[PDB]
Amino acid sequence: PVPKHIREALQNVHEEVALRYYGCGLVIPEHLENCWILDLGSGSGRDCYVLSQLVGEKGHVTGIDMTKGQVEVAEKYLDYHMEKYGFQASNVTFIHGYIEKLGEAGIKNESHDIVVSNCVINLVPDKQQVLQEAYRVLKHGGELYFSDVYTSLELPEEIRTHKVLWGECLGGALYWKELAVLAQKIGFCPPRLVTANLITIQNKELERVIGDCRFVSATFRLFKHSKTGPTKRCQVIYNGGITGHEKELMFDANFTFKEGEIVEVDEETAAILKNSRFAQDFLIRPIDIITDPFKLAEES
Amino acid sequence: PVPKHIREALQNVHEEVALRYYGCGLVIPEHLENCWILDLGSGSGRDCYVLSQLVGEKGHVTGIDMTKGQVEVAEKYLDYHMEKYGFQASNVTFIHGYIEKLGEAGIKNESHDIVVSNCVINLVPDKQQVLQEAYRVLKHGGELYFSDVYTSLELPEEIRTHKVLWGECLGGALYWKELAVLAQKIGFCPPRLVTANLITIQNKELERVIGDCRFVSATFRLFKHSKTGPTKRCQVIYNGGITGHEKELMFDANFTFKEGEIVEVDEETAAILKNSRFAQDFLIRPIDIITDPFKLAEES
Amino acid sequence: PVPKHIREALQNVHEEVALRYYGCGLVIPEHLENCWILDLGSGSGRDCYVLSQLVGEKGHVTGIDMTKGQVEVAEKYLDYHMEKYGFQASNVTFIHGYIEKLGEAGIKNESHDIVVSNCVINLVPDKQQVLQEAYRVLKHGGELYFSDVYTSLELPEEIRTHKVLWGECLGGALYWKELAVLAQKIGFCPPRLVTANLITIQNKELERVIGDCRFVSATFRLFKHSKTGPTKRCQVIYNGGITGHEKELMFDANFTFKEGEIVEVDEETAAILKNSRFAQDFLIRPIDIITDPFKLAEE
Amino acid sequence: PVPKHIREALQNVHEEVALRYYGCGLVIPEHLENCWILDLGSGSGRDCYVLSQLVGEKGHVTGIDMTKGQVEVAEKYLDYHMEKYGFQASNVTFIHGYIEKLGEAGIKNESHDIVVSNCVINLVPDKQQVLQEAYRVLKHGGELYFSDVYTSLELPEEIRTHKVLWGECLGGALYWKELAVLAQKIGFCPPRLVTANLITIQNKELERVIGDCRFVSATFRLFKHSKTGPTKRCQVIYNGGITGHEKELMFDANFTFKEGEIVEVDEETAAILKNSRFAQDFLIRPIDIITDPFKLAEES
Repeated sequence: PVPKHIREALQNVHEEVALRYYGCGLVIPEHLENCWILDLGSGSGRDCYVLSQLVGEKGHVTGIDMTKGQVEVAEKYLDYHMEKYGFQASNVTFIHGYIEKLGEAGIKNESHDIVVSNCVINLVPDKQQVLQEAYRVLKHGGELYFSDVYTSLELPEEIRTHKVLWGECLGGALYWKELAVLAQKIGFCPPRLVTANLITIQNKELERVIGDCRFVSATFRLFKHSKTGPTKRCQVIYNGGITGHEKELMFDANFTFKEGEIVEVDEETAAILKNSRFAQDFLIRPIDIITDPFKLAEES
Repeated sequence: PVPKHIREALQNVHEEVALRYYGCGLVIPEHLENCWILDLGSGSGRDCYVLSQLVGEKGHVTGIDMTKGQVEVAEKYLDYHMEKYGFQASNVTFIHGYIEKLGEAGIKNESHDIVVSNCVINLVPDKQQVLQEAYRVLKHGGELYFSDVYTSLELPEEIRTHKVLWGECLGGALYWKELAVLAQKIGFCPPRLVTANLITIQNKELERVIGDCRFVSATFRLFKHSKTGPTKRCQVIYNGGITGHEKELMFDANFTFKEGEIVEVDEETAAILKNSRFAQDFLIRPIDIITDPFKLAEES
Repeated sequence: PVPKHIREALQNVHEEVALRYYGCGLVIPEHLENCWILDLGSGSGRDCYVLSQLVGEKGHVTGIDMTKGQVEVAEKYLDYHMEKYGFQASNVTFIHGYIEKLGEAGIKNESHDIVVSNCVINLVPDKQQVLQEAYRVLKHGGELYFSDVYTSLELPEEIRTHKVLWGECLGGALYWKELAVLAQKIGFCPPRLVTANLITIQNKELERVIGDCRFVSATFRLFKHSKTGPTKRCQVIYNGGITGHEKELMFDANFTFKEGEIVEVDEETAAILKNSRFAQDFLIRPIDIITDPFKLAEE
Repeated sequence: PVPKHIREALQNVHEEVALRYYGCGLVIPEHLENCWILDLGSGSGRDCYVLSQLVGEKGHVTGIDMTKGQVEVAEKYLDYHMEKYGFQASNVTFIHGYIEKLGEAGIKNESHDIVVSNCVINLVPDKQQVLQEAYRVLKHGGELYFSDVYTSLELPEEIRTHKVLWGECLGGALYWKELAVLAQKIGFCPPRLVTANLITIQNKELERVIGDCRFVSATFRLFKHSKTGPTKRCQVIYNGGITGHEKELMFDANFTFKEGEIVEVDEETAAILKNSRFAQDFLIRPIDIITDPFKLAEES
């Protein structure tokens, strides 16, 4: 259920901007205030104008789109939305750039707390290069938070190069076990699976070509942090004050943290909570795991 | 049949320049006025001096040649042709540079509406790198428009490295199915096959080495554009005012658009016509496909 | 046995700094005075503040850490340690940078006599790129001097990508024969094996996954130098005045050089001693080899 | 037989410089006057001080060495040799740099007529990268002129990585058929084999490891030029005035050009003679080939 403050931030984008929106919906994590957020694939501007309010004036939203005309349209509405939001200065910059070349875009290393994306981004050929660029621009303790399509089996290249597959936007889908490998080699913590929904294939020829392989739309959090010291298992208590998730914080599909409850967490979950922006939101004292997005999706 | 205005632009290059022309003939698309056109392999200057007239003074022609002496000769004749054409300032720039390194040449991203080439360019070892540079320098809705040699079968490397093959300028030829793969991975729309002529092999040793493989000279349009929104199937009417193609526009080997006729077109053809410079030339309302250049050439 | 001057340099780092130390211990070569030393993975600052004293004010220590907060903490204590050491100006610089990109860090080519590392560095995926950057920043005759984990057999990628393996910090371990290959292709002399200790595997799933493969922690010196001329076999005499190794210099596991003794050495060892900073420490006149770290550790 | 002017240029290097020479001997092409010559692996300076005289003051010698101390020694003697040679200013520059990174060395594209090397250069792991840098810094019509070790058979990787092989400086040797492949892909004309001498192996273990494979030391000219137009087969007459090769010019092992004789040459040889600096030395009118260095060496 879309928390109210997000619903209302949506209602407050200029209707022209919202009219021009191509996408799958906001894929957006929790606790956004004061953050620097990079929006991969900013399009005509809607998500960034949502985030502008959600991070407030101490925060910043950078949007990057490969289409100069989109960037021009988005920038048309900067002053409108900065006025409507009562902001003395703009907290949103739009860049024309290619997402696998964030450096050429001008985005510095460790400059953003969070990276989110429009689902058009799942239609690169090269996912690894995107993850490397996201990792480079992410601050310590920041997260890549994003939805994409994965496959149940490792498809042969000849099937991934197939015109039918690319016709259904299932081009570039990773075998799901591949995501963790990429994170391991790039420097991310293991992917936190949050949610997963099976994709039904209406296409008859595609039904033939893929075989027993299935497809899933799934959301993962990828955290960037460093091991400054030994970590023990820890207990955490959610203090209950993240906007729109006061009562409980569904962090991933293994951990829902209900306000005030004492939860024991593994070394990595604890490192993530300690090193991220969530640390302000938990009391952390020292002293059945789903990963497979198809089992997750099957169990609804 | 060479449209008159092209014939006459040819007649108007300084006879010295035209004398020094090594090539296969003008491979040149329609509707050139006001465009920025990059000529890969400008040689001594003829094609660029043709294009200078065809785009007019609001337009620009950049030529790039790997041979400094060619560039010097071409530039010798800038003022001659700018006078003859009645242009206030020059609309052509000549660059000494290698075509797989257009960045080092100084050509910016999204700076040219069209990229064409001299057939010497089909004699790179690395076609993909050339296509990546053409994609990068091309504006949104622009086209790479070019002729090259393709093969009917995937030749082994031991045959593509053969000195006989390279002796007939058939070195670097792609297996024709490869072109679409490269476009898919680089960011181009699917190649529009325009025309195709089988190459006869007079060489007896080559007859031996290639076997049942055949070779074709074929022209493709590769468009660069982005998916800002859903596209439906559309109808288009050609308004009939492209210089030299008033009565009808042969866009590719699947679509000839006769003036005033209502043609239903697929989602991609419509995206190309909507996003390119051809949009000015069509009324577009929302409402048997040859790809194989050897089938195309056989049917003449 | 830790030479006294190192022990005392350790005792003289601010207790806060030393408190924050994650690592395997100082892996540090001999004859450090006046040198420029790069510390890969400087952490919160301890090793660099040790080296600051060991190289003295004519020398320099650069530390590089991928974690900006570590760099900030380390730099908090620059003035404390420069005062305590009686140094007119600082001889340590701390950089926030990633070790496989020393160029972007700002470290010039041939700017450092020695490169050492924290064992967290053995947890890169890409060892070769690290070695290329160490070769580039190293002066002629300088050394990469470092400890890491190697394997007795070439593990498949199936197994190196395994979450158990990476869980024990044995991710990224090279098959030991690979080290010399990398040095050959990068420009290093052959690795000098110094010491080696077998790693015991307490993990029961890992016991199953690796099979008959074993793991070793081993220290190698990799020297960078160029062949300006023919080299003969040579004799060398250690003059006996390297701080903390007066009596004898254990150079590697094939050569311990006792003060005053005349030792015949091969062309390669002689080139290294001639072209390095050890040349000041030997008289060099022109006239059974262990390489395998598992044989070394077994003995 | 070493032409006198080379012998005398050697005698005129400061004996200190000549004392410090590690190498295989001058590998140096003909007609050097006024040229820009890059010396890969300049060492302590001897070859460059030879070339300084051979090109004269209108020419230039750049030497590049990976060892800063060598560069310092070489530069110690600049003024000595510039005085002795009666030159108004220095015509040699010494650079500390790595030969596979001539760009970082500061050597511009198309800046040198000729590239020669010290045989230590044959001890890179990466020959192709060296050839790419030599192609890039070479002017149109210039030549890479160099001696190296090649093998009669394609050795497996495990044997090329062998510490015995690398112990005899036979590390990095190419299979001889590989040289032409690299030239084809880089942009060089086919290698001109000039001379070849078999290497005898007096190592017992190496005798075991390589098997039936043999090794040869061989000299090739690699020319860089572009195809500005059709080339016919041609006749050439050597005008007989190249210093030290007045009576005849042994160009390669297929062509010795005796003064005044009329020789018919193939399209490629003619392009090379037309586009190089040798053109001044021939009258060129438009009107049994050894390649295998082991057959060449066997026939002495």
